[PDB]
Amino acid sequence: ELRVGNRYRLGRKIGSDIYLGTDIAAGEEVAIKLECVKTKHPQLHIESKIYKMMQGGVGIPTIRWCGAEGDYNVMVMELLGPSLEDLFNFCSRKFSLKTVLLLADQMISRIEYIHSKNFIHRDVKPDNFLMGLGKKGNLVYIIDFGLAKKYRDARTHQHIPYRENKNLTGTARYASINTHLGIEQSRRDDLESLGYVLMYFNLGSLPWQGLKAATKRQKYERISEKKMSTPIEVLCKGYPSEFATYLNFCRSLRFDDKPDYSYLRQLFRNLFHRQGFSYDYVFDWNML
Ligand SMILES: OCc1cc(-c2c[nH]nc2-c2ccc(F)cc2)ccn1
Repeated sequence: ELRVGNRYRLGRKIGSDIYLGTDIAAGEEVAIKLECVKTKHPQLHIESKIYKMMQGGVGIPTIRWCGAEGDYNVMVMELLGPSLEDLFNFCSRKFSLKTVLLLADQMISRIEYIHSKNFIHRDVKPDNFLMGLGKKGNLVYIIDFGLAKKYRDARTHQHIPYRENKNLTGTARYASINTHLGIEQSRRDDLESLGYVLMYFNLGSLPWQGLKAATKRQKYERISEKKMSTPIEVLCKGYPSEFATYLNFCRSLRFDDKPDYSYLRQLFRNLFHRQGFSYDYVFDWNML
C-alpha cells in the first residue's frame, strides 16, 4: 500500500536516500531514490534528465519512473548488483591483476560513452560502478550523475571554456591534480580519476588515504600535496608499467583534448594477453 508512482512498493532503505522497491505491475525489483522536496539545492530532476539522455548506452541503468509525490522528488531505477567498493571490501581490499584488467576495460568504455553524450561524470570512484544482475552479472554499470556537467555543445561540439577557481566537485581521494588546483574539469580528469581507482584496486589503499588533519579544508590540502609529491613511477612501483603509462597519458592531456580511449583500453588488453589469464569473467569475488 505504501507506493511511489502508484506502482512501486517501498522497501528497506539501503543507502542514506536509496530504497529497495518492487514494481507491482511486473513483479520486478527496483531501486528508489528519494529527495526531500524542501532541500536547499534540488538535483534529482536535473540528474533524471542526464540519465534519460544516456538511455540505450551499454551499462547505463534504465530509469523507470520520476516525479514529485508528497514530500519527495522520486526516481525509480532497475535494481543492480553491488558496487565495486562493496565488492572490493568483500574481497578484503585485494583484487588480483586479472580482475583489475577486466574492470579497467569496461570502466574506460563507460566513461567514453558518457563523453560521447557530451557529459563529464566528475565523480569517478568505485562506489559509482555497480555489477549487473543475472545474465548481466559480468556487466559493469556506471551510476550517479549528480555532479555531471555538459562539457560540450550537443550541436557544434564546442568545448566549455577553460576556467580556474573551481570548488572540489567529487571525492578528494580520486580527484585529478587539476581538480585540486581548482581547474575546470574536462574529459582528462574522469580518466585520471579512473587511473587512481585502478591503483587503489591494485594496492588496497592510496598513499594519500587516511591522512589526519584538524579540518576538512586542511585534509584536502594534505591529500593534494601528497598526490602532487608522489611521482607516478613511485605510486605504480611493483605493478605492470601499463598503470604508469595510463596515468602519465591522462596527466599529459590538454584541457580540451579528446582522449584516445582505444589506446588506453589496448594497453590493458595487451597486458591481459601477455599475462596468460583465461578469457572468462571469473572475478575475485567468484573465487571466495
Ligand atoms: O545495488 C542496488 C542498486 C543501487 C542503486 C543505487 C546506488 N546508489 N544510487 C543508486 C540509485 C538508485 C535509484 C536511482 F533512481 C538512482 C540511483 C541503483 C540500482 N540498484
